[PDB]
Amino acid sequence: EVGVQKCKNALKLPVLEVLPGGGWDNLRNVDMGRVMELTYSNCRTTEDGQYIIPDEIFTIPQKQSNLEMNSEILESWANYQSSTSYSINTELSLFSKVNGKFSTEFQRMKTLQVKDQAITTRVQVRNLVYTVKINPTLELSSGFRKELLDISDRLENNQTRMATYLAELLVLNYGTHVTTSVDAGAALIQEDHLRASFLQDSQSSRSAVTASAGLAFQNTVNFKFEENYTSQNVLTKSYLSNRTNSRVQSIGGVPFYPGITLQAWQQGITNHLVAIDRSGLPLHFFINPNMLPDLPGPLVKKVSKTVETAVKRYYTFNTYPGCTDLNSPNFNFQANTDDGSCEGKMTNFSFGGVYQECTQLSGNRDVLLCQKLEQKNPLTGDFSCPSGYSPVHLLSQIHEEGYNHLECCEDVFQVAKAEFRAFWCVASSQVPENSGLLFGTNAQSCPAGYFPLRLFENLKVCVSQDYELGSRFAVPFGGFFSCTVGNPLVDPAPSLKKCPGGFSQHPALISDGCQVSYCVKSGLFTGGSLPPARLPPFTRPPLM
Amino acid sequence: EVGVQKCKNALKLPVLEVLPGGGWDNLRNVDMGRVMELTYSNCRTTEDGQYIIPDEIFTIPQKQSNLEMNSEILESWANYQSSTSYSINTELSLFSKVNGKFSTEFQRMKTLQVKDQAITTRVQVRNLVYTVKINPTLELSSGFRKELLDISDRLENNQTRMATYLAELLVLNYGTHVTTSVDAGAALIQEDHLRASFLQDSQSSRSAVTASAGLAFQNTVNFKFEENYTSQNVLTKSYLSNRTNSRVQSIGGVPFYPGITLQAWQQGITNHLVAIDRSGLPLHFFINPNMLPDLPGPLVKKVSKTVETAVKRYYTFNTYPGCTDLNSPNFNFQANTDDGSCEGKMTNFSFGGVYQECTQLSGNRDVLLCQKLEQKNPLTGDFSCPSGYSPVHLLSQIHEEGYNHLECCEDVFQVAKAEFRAFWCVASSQVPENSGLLFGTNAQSCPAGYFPLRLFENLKVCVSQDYELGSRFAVPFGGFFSCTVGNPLVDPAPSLKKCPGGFSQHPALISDGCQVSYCVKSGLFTGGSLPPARLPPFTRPPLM
Amino acid sequence: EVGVQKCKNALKLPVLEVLPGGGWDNLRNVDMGRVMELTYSNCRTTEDGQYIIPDEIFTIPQKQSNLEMNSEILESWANYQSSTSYSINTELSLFSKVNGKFSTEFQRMKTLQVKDQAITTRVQVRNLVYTVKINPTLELSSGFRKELLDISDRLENNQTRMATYLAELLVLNYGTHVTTSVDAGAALIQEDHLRASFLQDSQSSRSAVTASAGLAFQNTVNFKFEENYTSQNVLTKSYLSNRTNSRVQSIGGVPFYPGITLQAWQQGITNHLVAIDRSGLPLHFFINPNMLPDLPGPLVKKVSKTVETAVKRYYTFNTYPGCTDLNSPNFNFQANTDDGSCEGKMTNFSFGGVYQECTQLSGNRDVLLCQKLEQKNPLTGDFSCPSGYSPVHLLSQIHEEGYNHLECCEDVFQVAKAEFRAFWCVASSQVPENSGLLFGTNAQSCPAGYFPLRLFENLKVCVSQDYELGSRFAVPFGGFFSCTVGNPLVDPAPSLKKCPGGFSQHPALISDGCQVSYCVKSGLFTGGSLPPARLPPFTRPPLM
Ligand SMILES: *[C@@H]1O[C@H](CO)[C@@H](O[C@@H]2O[C@H](CO)[C@@H](O)[C@H](O)[C@H]2NC(C)=O)[C@H](O)[C@H]1NC(C)=O
Ligand SMILES: *[C@@H]1O[C@H](CO)[C@@H](O[C@@H]2O[C@H](CO)[C@@H](O)[C@H](O)[C@H]2NC(C)=O)[C@H](O)[C@H]1NC(C)=O
Ligand SMILES: *[C@@H]1O[C@H](CO)[C@@H](O[C@@H]2O[C@H](CO)[C@@H](O)[C@H](O)[C@H]2NC(C)=O)[C@H](O)[C@H]1NC(C)=O
Ligand SMILES: *[C@@H]1O[C@H](CO)[C@@H](O[C@@H]2O[C@H](CO)[C@@H](O)[C@H](O)[C@H]2NC(C)=O)[C@H](O)[C@H]1NC(C)=O
Ligand SMILES: *[C@@H]1O[C@H](CO)[C@@H](O[C@@H]2O[C@H](CO)[C@@H](O)[C@H](O)[C@H]2NC(C)=O)[C@H](O)[C@H]1NC(C)=O
Ligand SMILES: *[C@@H]1O[C@H](CO)[C@@H](O[C@@H]2O[C@H](CO)[C@@H](O)[C@H](O)[C@H]2NC(C)=O)[C@H](O)[C@H]1NC(C)=O
Repeated sequence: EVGVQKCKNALKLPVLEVLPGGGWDNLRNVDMGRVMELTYSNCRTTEDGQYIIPDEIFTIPQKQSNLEMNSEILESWANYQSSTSYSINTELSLFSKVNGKFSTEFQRMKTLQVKDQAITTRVQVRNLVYTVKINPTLELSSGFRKELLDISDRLENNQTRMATYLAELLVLNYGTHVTTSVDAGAALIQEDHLRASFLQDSQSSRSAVTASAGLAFQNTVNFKFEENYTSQNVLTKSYLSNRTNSRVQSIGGVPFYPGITLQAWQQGITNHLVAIDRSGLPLHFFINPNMLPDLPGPLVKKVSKTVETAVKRYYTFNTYPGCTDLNSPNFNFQANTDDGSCEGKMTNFSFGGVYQECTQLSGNRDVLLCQKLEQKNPLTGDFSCPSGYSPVHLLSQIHEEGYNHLECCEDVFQVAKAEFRAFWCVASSQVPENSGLLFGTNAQSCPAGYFPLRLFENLKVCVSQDYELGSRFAVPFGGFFSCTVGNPLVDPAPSLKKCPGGFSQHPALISDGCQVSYCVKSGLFTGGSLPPARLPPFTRPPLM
Repeated sequence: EVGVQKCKNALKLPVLEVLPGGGWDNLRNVDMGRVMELTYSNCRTTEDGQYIIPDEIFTIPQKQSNLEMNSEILESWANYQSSTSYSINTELSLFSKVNGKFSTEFQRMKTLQVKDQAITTRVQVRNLVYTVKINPTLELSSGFRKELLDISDRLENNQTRMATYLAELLVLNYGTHVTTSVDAGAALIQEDHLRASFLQDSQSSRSAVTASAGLAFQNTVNFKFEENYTSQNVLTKSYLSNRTNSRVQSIGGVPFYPGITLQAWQQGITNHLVAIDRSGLPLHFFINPNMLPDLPGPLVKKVSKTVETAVKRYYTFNTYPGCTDLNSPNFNFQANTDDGSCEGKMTNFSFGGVYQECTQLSGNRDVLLCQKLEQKNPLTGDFSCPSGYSPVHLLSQIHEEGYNHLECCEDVFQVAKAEFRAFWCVASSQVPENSGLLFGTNAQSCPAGYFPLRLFENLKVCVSQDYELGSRFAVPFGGFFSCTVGNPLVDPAPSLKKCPGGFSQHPALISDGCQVSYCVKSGLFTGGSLPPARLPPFTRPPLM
Repeated sequence: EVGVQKCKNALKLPVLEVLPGGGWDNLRNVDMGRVMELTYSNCRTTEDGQYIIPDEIFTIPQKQSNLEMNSEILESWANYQSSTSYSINTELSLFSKVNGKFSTEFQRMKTLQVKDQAITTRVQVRNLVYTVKINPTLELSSGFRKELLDISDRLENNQTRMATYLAELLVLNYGTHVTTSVDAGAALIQEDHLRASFLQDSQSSRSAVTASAGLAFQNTVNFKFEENYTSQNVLTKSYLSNRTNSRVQSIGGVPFYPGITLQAWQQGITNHLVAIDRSGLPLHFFINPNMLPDLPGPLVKKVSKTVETAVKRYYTFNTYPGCTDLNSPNFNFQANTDDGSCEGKMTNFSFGGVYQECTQLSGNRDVLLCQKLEQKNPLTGDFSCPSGYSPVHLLSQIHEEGYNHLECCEDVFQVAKAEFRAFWCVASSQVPENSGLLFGTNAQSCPAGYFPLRLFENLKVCVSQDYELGSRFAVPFGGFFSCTVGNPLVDPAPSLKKCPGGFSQHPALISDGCQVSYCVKSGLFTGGSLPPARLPPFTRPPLM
């Protein structure tokens, strides 16, 4: 045809295999989408005469190299460097303590450092070879344009809750940032871990331990399968006995195997390139009146706002407070950001129960969903909390449902609205251990003897009334907090939204705009593997 | 086609891969943009007959070389040489102590010298090969022309605050200087660090320590993987035991590996060239009536002024005073420029609180934003500071917001204006330790017990009222200073804008024209990594 | 095309890569511009038949060579030889003690000789191969012609201060001299430094120390990487222990590495040539009535005068008097020319202050700039110097500013003029140490306690009133001198323009025609790196 293939039949050259203009998810370092365009218009080459480039980029060669002889120690896993995306993870002073905390590389480092009390160590060979950018005169792609008018067309007829669902679908396909800088090259990076007690017993030889690791790295590369290397004489015997694991990885060129020299690895560095860092801008910056020609003036300033709150919602859902200091008790694993809420003693409390009733405000006739909302108290029954309830609001939203009506041969569809709220009970002033509720396997069910019952259409947290077997798996309760109201149990919403000292928060049942939570000291809820990131959508689409 | 490709099909020669005319960011040594043009008009070569050049440059060959046998010691990290941009970082006697203080190379040298009390050492091989320039008869590019009329078209209709936003967008894409000189070549530079106590114990052998380092550098290059080199006999045993780390880097030719001779490295020096220094002029010099033909006379002299204040604003935001001497107490890390404000004892003070109220000057009806501005005192409440307030001004600006009105089928858009100011409270004359405020993890929240509340729509600095747990994380307060007014607490705005001896300034919440600050002696706010540079824009765009 | 490329397709020969006719900056040995022309008119070759030359030059071959066996000692860094530009740096008996004092080569020699009490030593191999010149029948270039009529067109309508700005723009782009002689060739030059005490202890063996250095230079070239060379037997052991550093550089041919014989270096000397000396004439000599045809008679004699004063102004700005003898106290580093003002004892003085007022001579109405000029005394206030003022003039010039007036739909632009002068105070006859002013980090601010305030719109030199902390960083004041008036404090403008014995001058705030100065004995202002040359422009352009 005519296009990309026309240039390769006239010059006999490869194409550069790394371009900017794509999207970039920021909290998971992975690429998707093409938010810009590139058209192989006429013909172009790099000035060295080795590649074929698109029409609007420009390259400036650097041809650098690096080789270090001493490894370095980066501690304190709450702040780290990713060695493949470093210029893009620190910019703009945004909510950046959560940034980069869900990569494939980060979750393997945190799992290693907490099991055997470890600190890490790395040594690399860089070999930078290029740097490309983009000129500021640019257009959007054909794909990104067709789905950008759609969020404007559903917004010009005044439909809130119908554009925010289309907005959160845009972050899933095109990421949060737009990378406009890259640089090709290779690397050869050899990570290592060491025990914590080894680093402290000989502090004066801190320049002598890392000097051995840089010498041992060149013996793994430059020698063959056997062991004729000279590090096994004096000091590497107290080494090689406190390291837990190590791995050598390479992100460029021919695949690495122990036995090639350093000469032969850098010889075949051409035609195998990848980005080793990048930098860009947020997504709410490329929605400009200069960028979109035909859309009107004061309408594109609202599109740039409604896509900003979606990517701000994506940052505030999957974030977790809690303690992070390793030597203290109640060390809350599965917690990325620090809170400083450690060193707090605990005091027990008491809980009453929960019973739900339906309201049915705007449903006059032909509405049958009120008895689905029903849930009674397992201790008393009807509208009589034992002694402890005092009114909070905690929730207000609408649950809709639609039905097909037969009006006759021809059918018109209509829906009905409602309103719902639940209740809760707690200890009143001072009631002794008698008439106390015991609160609750990797199952859908509670342990034996306990009985669960529904709360909010998908979750189950159990209530039980026994005093011989119920203390086998009982956990003390801390208190709910929510989107607007705060926890009244703290400070013995005028207060803040957290949990008192000695407990740990947990997420539960996000529902249409913001989520609710609870906290409970268990010691067993914290264990397990690390959770993946919670991806959008969040709000279910209204059905017109 | 016809153009660049027409010349290469008739001569069979490469193209020179380094040209002037691009932009150059000055405080981060990196390149972007093409503020000049080059058109491959007819045909040209260099007079040696090895490259193809643009139509308006001229090259003068030099063919130099260098090789030194003794390394040198550059101390005092506040002033340094970058070895890749030296002729451009010292010119014009501008605000140049901040110049070059945010490169990739500089931030790695400062981190090494402060951890282990180090001084550096380098030895290089230069091999200069060319020097190109530009003739003074020149035009602007097509891209730079189209975005230069736009800052004139929005200025001819008298819109201040709408051109300064377009001005600060120009510094982001095209840098602060314009490089018109380069010189191709290579290098081979081997940095090294040494302890501070080693250099002082034998001062008479200062010509003998550096003579060994120059001999050891040629053994790493010219010999193979093993160790048959003759430096391990007499004096290198007291060496190789105080060095912390070292790295060999090369910025030209084939990639470096230990084992090539010095002969084979300089043989393949052709077709791999890069700039190793450069020099240029500021950006407010290439806006001239001779440069732009069609724009009128006394209008281009205003464009050259409004782009000068933007690049002067970019230099004065990211700069930090504070102490820099390493041996003294309160050593303020993360501080580039010196102040001389060390050796000052400290005295505690007391702070009262902060409460905010809205004004609503020009909003008669249909304006609902006044209660968003509300913030009350956590100690007293209404308009009654305890004993200490005395009026300062500290701020005056406008907060705008717009709303879509329905005038009917057809919609016209209009906005509303306002004015705001906050308040503050401090100790009056002499009040004892009773009724004193305790002032405040890498989180959005304060530590436990403390409560934060909003100040200026994005920041939070906490107030707390307790006297048992509040002293766990209390910090003494120093005083605010701002854009126009000064700190009255100094000299125990007629005074200057700084903080008394023993504290350290910090930036906070830049808002529309200049920023405010505070200072607090912590000992823990200074630690951490180095911050990246704060890039423009600064002023949010008005919405017409 | 037809031109340069037509000759190379018929003869298959290279082009000579070094031509005269360009410009030449004299105090910085670097090249720019093409003030003459060369047109490859018909065809030509050198008579040997190896190169292609322009139409109006002529070459006379010499084919010389040199090789010396004994190095030589050049002392006294105030006068030196540059070894690449020697015939052009000594001519015409002009202001030549400042000539060549700002090269890249000179600033590295002065830094080495002052740190370790050193004297230099060199030995070279010359190999001259050609010499070209230009016939006196010649034309100007197309580029230099178009910018030469412009300085005449703005001069024929009687605009002083509008042509001198265009004159100083010509020296920036085309240098001060015009080189019309060169000679191609190579070199191989090996510099060296030695201690000062080694040369004096054995004066009788002065022919024996330099005889060893010439023998050791041929062993570095002609032998391989190892050490099988025979200089390590008798006398080189008391050598190689007082040298500080050495470097081998080469400015022609293939790049140098230790290991090629002297045979192989001179074999590939073809097609790699550069100038190793040159000589020319000043720039005010090529503006002649025979040179420019169309311009009238008595008008070109004024153009030759107004460009002579600009290049004389460029020589007198960046020049510094002061002491230069190394063994004496108050050794003023950063001083190129000698003054002989050493060996002078010192006596303290006292200073009063400075207060400024505006005049507003020719501004009747709509002029608002007078209160910007205001600056009051920090000690007394209004028009009352304490006891010491006596009138001098010291300054007279005009500060202009323009404003856009709305006369209506149509706008005409007009400016307003003024006049300004500052004041100063000093000790009267004999006042004791009471009521004395203490006069003042690499910052914009003074040290702590001190307060700065504005003097002349860009500079700040501080005044302070304290007697406990102010003596921490106090410096004694010497006295101002200026363009026309002299210092009255000397000879205890009828006197000269200098500073009494024991102090050191410094430049400050050049403003529109000539600069002012001051002097202060510090001991700390002299330290630091060497400053670069101050480039033109100097006078800001009037705005018509
Ligand atoms: C445009 O959208 C707004 C909501 O953003 C609608 O305003 C609501 O109007 C109803 C009655 O018409 C009120 O009961 C609601 O309280 C309003 N919402 C709010 C948040 O106050 C408005 O009706 C819509 N207009 C059209 C033509 O659809
Ligand atoms: C972990 O490293 C420590 C060093 O910090 C090792 O402890 C030393 O081992 C040597 C080897 O024989 C002994 O001579 C020392 O007496 C040990 N103690 C100290 C305080 O130096 C330790 O052996 C390593 N761990 C394991 C499992 O080998
Ligand atoms: C041109 O811009 C100036 C501001 O630079 C405008 O001057 C303001 O005019 C209003 C009333 O018209 C005054 O209340 C303001 O105080 C003025 N500004 C200042 C800084 O004094 C001027 O109105 C503009 N003219 C046009 C036609 O838009
Ligand atoms: C750092 O260097 C110093 C030299 O300045 C070393 O100190 C000397 O080391 C030699 C080696 O055996 C001893 O003979 C000397 O007695 C030491 N002291 C002095 C004052 O010369 C020091 O050992 C080095 N640091 C380390 C950790 O080895
Ligand atoms: C030509 O330039 C001269 C200055 O070189 C002008 O002379 C000035 O004339 C004004 C009044 O016309 C006097 O007040 C000044 O004192 C004169 N200058 C000097 C230095 O004495 C002259 O006016 C100019 N002529 C024209 C036609 O522009
Ligand atoms: C600098 O050179 C001087 C010679 O001028 C050296 O001094 C002599 O060194 C020899 C070598 O053993 C001794 O035998 C002599 O006694 C020394 N003195 C004299 C007066 O000749 C000196 O050693 C050199 N500097 C250094 C640091 O070695």
